[PDB]
Amino acid sequence: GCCPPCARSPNNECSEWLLLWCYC
Repeated sequence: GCCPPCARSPNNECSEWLLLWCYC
């Protein structure tokens, strides 16, 4: 479902792969 707030963390570039975890 909707990934935990990961992309809001500038230190955590997870936003790259996070798109597979969530898009909502």
